[PDB]
Amino acid sequence: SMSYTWTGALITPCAAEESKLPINPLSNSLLRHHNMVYATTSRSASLRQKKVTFDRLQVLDDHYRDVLKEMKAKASTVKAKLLSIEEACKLTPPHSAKSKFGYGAKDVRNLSSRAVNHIRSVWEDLLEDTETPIDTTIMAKSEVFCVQRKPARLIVFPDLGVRVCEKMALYDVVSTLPQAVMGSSYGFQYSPKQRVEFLVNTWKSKKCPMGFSYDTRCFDSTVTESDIRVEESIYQCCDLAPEARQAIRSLTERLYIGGPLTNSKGQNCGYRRCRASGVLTTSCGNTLTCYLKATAACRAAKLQDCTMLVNGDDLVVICESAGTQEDAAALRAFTEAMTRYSAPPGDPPQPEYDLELITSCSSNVSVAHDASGKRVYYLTRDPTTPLARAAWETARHTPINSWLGNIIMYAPTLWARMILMTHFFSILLAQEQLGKALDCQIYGACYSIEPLDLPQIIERLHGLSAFTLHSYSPGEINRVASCLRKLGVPPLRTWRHRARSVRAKLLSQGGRAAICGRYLFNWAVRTKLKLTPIPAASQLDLSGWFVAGYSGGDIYHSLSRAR
Ligand SMILES: C[C@@H]1COc2c1ccc1c2c(-c2ccc[nH]c2=O)c(C(=O)NS(C)(=O)=O)n1Cc1cc(F)ccc1F
Repeated sequence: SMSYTWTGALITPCAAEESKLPINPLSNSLLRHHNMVYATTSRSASLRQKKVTFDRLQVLDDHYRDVLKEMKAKASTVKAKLLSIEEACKLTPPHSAKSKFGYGAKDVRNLSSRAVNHIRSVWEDLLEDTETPIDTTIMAKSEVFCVQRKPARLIVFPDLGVRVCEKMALYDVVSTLPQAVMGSSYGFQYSPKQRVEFLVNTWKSKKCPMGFSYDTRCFDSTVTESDIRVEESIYQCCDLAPEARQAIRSLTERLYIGGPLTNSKGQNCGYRRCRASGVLTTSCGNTLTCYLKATAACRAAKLQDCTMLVNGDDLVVICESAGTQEDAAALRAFTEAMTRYSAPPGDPPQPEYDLELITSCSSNVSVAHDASGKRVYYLTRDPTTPLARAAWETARHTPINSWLGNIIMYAPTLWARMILMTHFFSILLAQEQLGKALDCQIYGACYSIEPLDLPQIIERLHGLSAFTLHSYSPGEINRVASCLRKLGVPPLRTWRHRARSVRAKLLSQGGRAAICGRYLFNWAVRTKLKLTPIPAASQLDLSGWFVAGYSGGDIYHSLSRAR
């Protein structure tokens, strides 16, 4: 069937749309080539509609059915809990899209009678009605990139009331089931250092390793009605409260398999018969679907000792080499099996015989050295998008601060330390906002974090070595330097000068700022201060940080205040 059908009504914005990086003194201090930085808008939505609209041909076989039964037997061990209305309201982000039913995210979080009554009515409607398609809003996503222009991504989501109900029925399932089914292959259970460790250990565990990333073109559009029902069949293996079982059955048929599309103006926009990007099960379902197809495809291809690492549609495979000609043919057989499963490739996959040449979750393993000169593996990425987005966020107040999430997730990198930390600490110190909590995203879930708490967060996610790395690989240094020239970012010597300046001001303030000066900026001085384990690090409650993926699932993971 067709992934989408369209009526001709346009994908519309609900406010004015900015596409150009503003000319601002603070953002200009970071990046001078402002014309290279753009934000996607609804103006390019029709180009995306063309790309994501196609017919799906899916043919399942014995390997697919065998893997499914193996996944279902593991899913059978799960006991999932129904969330109370209050527990589900607390998982809602403070700036989540308001309901069209007279209330917003703040009313949900405060447990307002109007919010609570509506949610209860939405819940009882899911229990009673197993068929009526649930309305969704289709919007063009506003995302920042560097030129060489990508058309806007399309986001599809139901009303706030429905989103709270999804949490009640499925939050516990989507948080616990993926690891029970996929074990060590489920990427979202790993902190950055655990992911690098898993990748390095799997690579080294093979006699002669061969690895590859597999890029599925428009993954969400390739997801069929059968895939979505297969996904529910795995959910159905859980021990469930009867209402959770009914809500999952009703959500599958009324929302997950497809439904009508409405624009911001309230016009009938079209019909969806594929994955919605903005529902609770997108990350979980995409991971299960990708793992299922890839595991079955590996058996059909005759790839030897396949270890998958899956995060939604992002897939990496590390196996035992059978020889170069054999590996090349087995990879072509893997692609042919994935294509039959309705997962054709975007960029054709290529076998890799070096771990550092593989990009997975837009990241590659690199090596640096700690204070002792000992080799440390860490994950890095091309810094182009992080720097373009950090520049956008310096010029405009955004609900999500990708710069903060990038400092957290990429703390050991030369670019997060020298540029990102330097730039934002300079600005926040000058604005007396170092201790002001900001929202950022980790594996799609939102968190409220004070930049002054960064040293202890970093120590837990990466180890103390994140504050001591030096002698970065020449390939890594060159990619960073070339990106800076391309974007018109000041050279690293300027960043070292700015870091020495902010470090001195941070030390002068004492308290948490002096801790930031000591740990975050020790790289900027010859006279190194002593770096010991931070007392706050061991006390940090990082439960829920590296459990599951929640991209598009409208999940807020910071603590709720009492009432
Ligand atoms: C160890 C390295 C370092 O950082 C990561 C590592 C590994 C995986 C990571 C992140 C972050 C991440 C980066 C920065 C801020 N915050 C984050 O969470 C995400 C993420 O953004 N995931 S998501 C798509 O939003 O669910 N993923 C998963 C992911 C990333 C993709 F590029 C594509 C698909 C996919 F699954």
